[PDB]
Amino acid sequence: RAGFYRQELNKTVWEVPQRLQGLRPVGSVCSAYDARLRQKVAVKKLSRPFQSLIHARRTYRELRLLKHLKHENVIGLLDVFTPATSIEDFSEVYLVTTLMGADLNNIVKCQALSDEHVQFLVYQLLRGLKYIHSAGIIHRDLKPSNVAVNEDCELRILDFGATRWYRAPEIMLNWMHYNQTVDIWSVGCIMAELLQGKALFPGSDYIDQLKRIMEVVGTPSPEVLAKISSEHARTYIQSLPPMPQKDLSSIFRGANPLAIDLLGRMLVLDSDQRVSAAEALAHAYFSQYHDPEDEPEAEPYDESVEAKERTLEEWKELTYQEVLSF
Ligand SMILES: Cc1ccc(-n2nc(C(C)(C)C)cc2NC(=O)Nc2ccc(OCCN3CCOCC3)c3ccccc23)cc1
Repeated sequence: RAGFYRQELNKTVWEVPQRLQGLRPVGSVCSAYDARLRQKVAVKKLSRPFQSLIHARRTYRELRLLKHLKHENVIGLLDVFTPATSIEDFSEVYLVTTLMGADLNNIVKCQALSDEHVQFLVYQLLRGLKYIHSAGIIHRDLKPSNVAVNEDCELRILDFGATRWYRAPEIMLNWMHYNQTVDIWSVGCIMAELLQGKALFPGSDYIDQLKRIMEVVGTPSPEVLAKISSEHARTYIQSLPPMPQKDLSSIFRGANPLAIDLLGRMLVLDSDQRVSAAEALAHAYFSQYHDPEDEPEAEPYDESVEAKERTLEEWKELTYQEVLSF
């Protein structure tokens, strides 16, 4: 509280340095202008970050993860702080980034994007995911509202923290050994929505979700169904009647043939045959944007520290160090 000040936004106290002016709650997340940095910034006050062990891990990970990942099309930390002068009164954490404007829903709602815009939006989303995947990280909840877009159509991936719309089958079916391509399914659901201007699989429940996915992508073979689901989850799919595969061209009428082609390589039930984030950029849909040189990978993410049992006070202190060291 040495140069900080207190408000109440979202009916909760917000202690921040005085450089941050004019907090308008977005969602807790608030807008603001930074006086020193002289630009628009967003701020994320973490909810009771050290009340529980899990909160302490999630508080640590988020911080560790945003610091590690540094890419154009990914969220990046401008600043981190606490209103705490010691480890005793360390109870609150605040993360700070650039204001990216709106989410991806706003763009679709307001303006039906051309095939030119769509090319550039998915390009960035893959180029960004290529970075994250290369780090050895999975989003597991890629969706419109976890993707910010600047007015220049600049894109950035984030994790705010329905989902099932853009969720891969094997996650719903509890495969428990799913890899990075779960997100590639999500990208397809997002990209399809960009074209049509409406959700591809707006399932009203768990079953209805699967019934919509099984109509377009069709019924999987018993061989393919056995490698994307637990023994218990299979009875949900077998319950459903036999439904044939639909040709995407008939769905996405008057779409770019290339765009339809790429969706066929993303919306696949077998994860082994889904396209890679890296491969997908090579596709002729992004021929206007693809640059092999300017599509960097990320550094391997060290799990070592996290992959170890510790008490709260250790997560508390470990975090304090990571805050201050920024
Ligand atoms: C426990 C936990 C662990 C990790 C994460 N996590 N994982 C990722 C990956 C997938 C990209 C690596 C990113 C994040 N964390 C985030 O993306 N955090 C945030 C989300 C939404 C926000 O504000 C959104 C509001 N607004 C949108 C428009 O642009 C300005 C911000 C934020 C505002 C300021 C600071 C951080 C924010 C999240 C939680």
